[PDB]
Amino acid sequence: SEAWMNFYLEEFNLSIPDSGPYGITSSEDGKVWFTQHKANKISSLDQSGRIKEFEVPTPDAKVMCLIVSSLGDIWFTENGANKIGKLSKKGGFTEYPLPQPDSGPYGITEGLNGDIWFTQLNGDRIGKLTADGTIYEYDLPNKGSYPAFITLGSDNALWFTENQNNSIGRITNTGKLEEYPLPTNAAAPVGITSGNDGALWFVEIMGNKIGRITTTGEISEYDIPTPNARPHAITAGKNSEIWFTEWGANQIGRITNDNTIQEYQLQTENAEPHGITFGKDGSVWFALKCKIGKLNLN
Repeated sequence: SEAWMNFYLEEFNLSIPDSGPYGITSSEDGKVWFTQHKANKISSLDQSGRIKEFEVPTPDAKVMCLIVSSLGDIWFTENGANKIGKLSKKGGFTEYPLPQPDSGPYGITEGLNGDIWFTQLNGDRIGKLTADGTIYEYDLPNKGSYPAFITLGSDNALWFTENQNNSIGRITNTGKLEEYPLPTNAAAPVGITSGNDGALWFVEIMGNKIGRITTTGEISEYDIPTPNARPHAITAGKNSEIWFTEWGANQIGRITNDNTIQEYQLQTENAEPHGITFGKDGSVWFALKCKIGKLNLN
């Protein structure tokens, strides 16, 4: 029984045909949440297929990454408007303007004690937004680093990709920063996630590899079978498994328990998958160019 026989795809069409679905994440209540950067919405998709749209208060906000916090709030970056957004578990918005202009907030994740961490792609700095709404910032030593995705590592430090510095950054709550150069030149890391193995897993969009970096900084790589796949986002699945989107190949990738990569070919024309998440029931969800996609295994 080969893997290609053992999957099936579903799609969920959206209210308007060109809303820019980008980021996607999963909630513990079973809902999938996503950003729509052209429509300027945050939307949920529930277990019965019902969609609820929320209008981002700031126009032309270019909403990018999002997460569901441990309190059930939806936090997101307003890349175009220089703000962090919050949609409360109750359903009201709060927005937090950044202290320096044109920062380009991008990646977002929850840290400890309710702290919300984010990258500033054009700012070349990392931010922390605390319970009382104070923002603290930390400069990267190189300008044009382009810090992209960010995630909470198994060591409780914040790990992020530096797309153009070709490195993985690690920052602690004390502000102590370390950077780990990638072994592949101009690899251009984008997505990062924490694996169930306790390591950080990332994509190299130009390197055409999946990277793994331990919390002590040891890097290993996996060659993506399809050339020019342009991998974008990445998430842990069940056990040691890892799932990722191939924006350039219209494919979903998977590293299985036997440590080999399986690729799944999507049917949607111009699928161009970006964000990816793993549902509580083992569904693999992803943001396509114009709609939401779902992959299930048998």
